[PDB]
Amino acid sequence: ATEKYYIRDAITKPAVHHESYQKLWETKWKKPCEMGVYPFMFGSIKDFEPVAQEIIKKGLKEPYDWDEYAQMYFPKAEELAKIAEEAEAAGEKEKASEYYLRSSAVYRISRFPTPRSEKQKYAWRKGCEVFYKGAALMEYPIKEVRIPHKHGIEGEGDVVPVNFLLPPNASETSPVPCVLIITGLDGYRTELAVWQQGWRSKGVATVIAEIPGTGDSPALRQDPTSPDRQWSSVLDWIESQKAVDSKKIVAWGFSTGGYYALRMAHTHKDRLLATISLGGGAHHMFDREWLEHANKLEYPFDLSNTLAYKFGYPDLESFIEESSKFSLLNDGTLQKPCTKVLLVNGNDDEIFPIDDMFVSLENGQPKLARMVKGKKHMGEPESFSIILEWIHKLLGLDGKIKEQLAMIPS
Repeated sequence: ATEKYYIRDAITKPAVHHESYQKLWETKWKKPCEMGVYPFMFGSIKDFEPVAQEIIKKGLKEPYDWDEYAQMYFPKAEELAKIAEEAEAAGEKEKASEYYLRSSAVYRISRFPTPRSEKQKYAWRKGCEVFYKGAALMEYPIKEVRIPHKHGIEGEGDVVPVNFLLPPNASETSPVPCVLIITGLDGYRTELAVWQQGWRSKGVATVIAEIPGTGDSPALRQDPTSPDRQWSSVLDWIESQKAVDSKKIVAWGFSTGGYYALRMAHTHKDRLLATISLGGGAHHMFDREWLEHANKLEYPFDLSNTLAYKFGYPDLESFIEESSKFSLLNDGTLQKPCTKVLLVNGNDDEIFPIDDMFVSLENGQPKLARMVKGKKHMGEPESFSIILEWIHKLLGLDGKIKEQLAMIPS
């Protein structure tokens, strides 16, 4: 196991944040919260610090009671929503928008890593409600679209709920590129929404969709082909929006979403100008050895158990027994021709192995790659500059990526 992967014996070193919530907060989450970046986009340290202090006093830690855990966030979430409602009634739209999104952030963290209890499932519905109230009051409002899942089969949901933002003056006469953002294991369309205004400012439409077994994805969790059907429904809908240039659709997968971006470069080659996998996997992410170690590494909670739940399995062992069938190597995806693919990740990733970038480069057509040495999952911050520079060149945008990136921190 310690000899198998690029990061070698790093796989056997438990991360301190698994000891307690206090360690998660102090060593991992307080800093991104203060800076207003993932997983705290649209959030404020003023909102989370009081909640953190109360959770730390209770001494909460793995194994978490997700109902007990989620409830700690609700008083603050509700407080922010009431301030938003009062601002809206008073006509203070900018203030109303801010506090609805701050409320959505508190609900979001309450149901991290994924809704696995009734209060977390409640937090997902409440978070979406206040997110879309805040989004509606943005200068350039972001809309929910319930895309008909026309490619759905028996047991699948009837809609693919997405975020949609179309730049002003976009039309069938003057159509715009579209970045299709594919979200991750924990961050859903209410989180990656933080990218949409930046793209709008550069004359680019955005659609944000969740991967199977997360958010409101209608896809069968255990069926490796369920994403294929979902993207057929989503791309049919984008094609029907004549203000979008269907020859300029770029799919950007974040995290776990990277697997789906890489997969759809093959399954939907002729409908996508390019796909990007940022911190994605392909094959070794489904290994027993990888999954049996990743619960205790850089991921804030239990990565492997969360992954198992998202793939529709009642426990990790049941997932590991079957996980090989999701491999893009094993199922033959990587032998197929692909559209333009860009692979970016930190070499030292302890969520998905850099070894899967190698597997991706070992099969089918050549793919663009940037490895980020000495960085873990997503290879930030340089990964964002690499990807924006490449998309700006691909779509002939203004190339002003610093201006776009500056809009991300809340």
